[PDB]
Amino acid sequence: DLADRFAELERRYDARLGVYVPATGTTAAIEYRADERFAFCSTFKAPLVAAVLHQNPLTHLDKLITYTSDDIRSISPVAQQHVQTGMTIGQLCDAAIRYSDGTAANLLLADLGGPGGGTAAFTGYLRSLGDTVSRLDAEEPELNRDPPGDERDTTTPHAIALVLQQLVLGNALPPDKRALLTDWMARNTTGAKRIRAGFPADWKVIDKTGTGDYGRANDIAVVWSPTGVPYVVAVMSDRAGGGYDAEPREALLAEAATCVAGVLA
Repeated sequence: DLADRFAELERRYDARLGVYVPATGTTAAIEYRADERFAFCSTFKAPLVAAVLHQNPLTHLDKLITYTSDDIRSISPVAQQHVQTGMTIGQLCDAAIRYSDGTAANLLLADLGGPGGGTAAFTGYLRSLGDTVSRLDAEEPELNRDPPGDERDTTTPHAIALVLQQLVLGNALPPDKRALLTDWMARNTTGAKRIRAGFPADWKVIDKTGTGDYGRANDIAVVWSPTGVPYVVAVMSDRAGGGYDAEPREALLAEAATCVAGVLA
């Protein structure tokens, strides 16, 4: 049944909708286009932060990184203010998660080192989580621009939801590191109109958004019921039929999230 509203929302918003909520003890998995590939856009910045956390001792967070304005290639509300001073890895994490800072993303990518300016290491990290589907191939901002059907820089709701589950609810990171990822996601400033808007306020929501061309709008979230039961909620969308300049529709993700909440209540 619930698939009918998801298709109803797809037709209402002229969009392709991807939802995955992992099965829990109490609840069955929610799937809609869950194994179709959607572009990460900025949603990769969350598993990216955990990658840097994973390979690196907590002291690594204090290492200062310096860069030029040639490095600033994308929406970078934080990086553009520290070009003279540079930023520590830790601030790059904060910026990359809480403000979706694209330049911080690219620097953290560089921090993983290796081919494709870090994308291969990053995908390599996803593999260590059991995700054999997702792949990152480009940096910011090209990774937002791959044409529909192109498999590069794509994930699936299924794949990214389970990744996120391991990182926030599972043991992918030791607790001390896990608390920084969670807290940055909890203080995210970019998600207010997506998953967060579709859930009642007494549900706690941590999320990482993604936006791109072809009407790409994503939000991956961990939510807590009023009684504290956690769920992972992966919502992804694009509007390929509208062309590279198709406008993303945030309300689509909010409406979809409200559908999810109704099933979980």
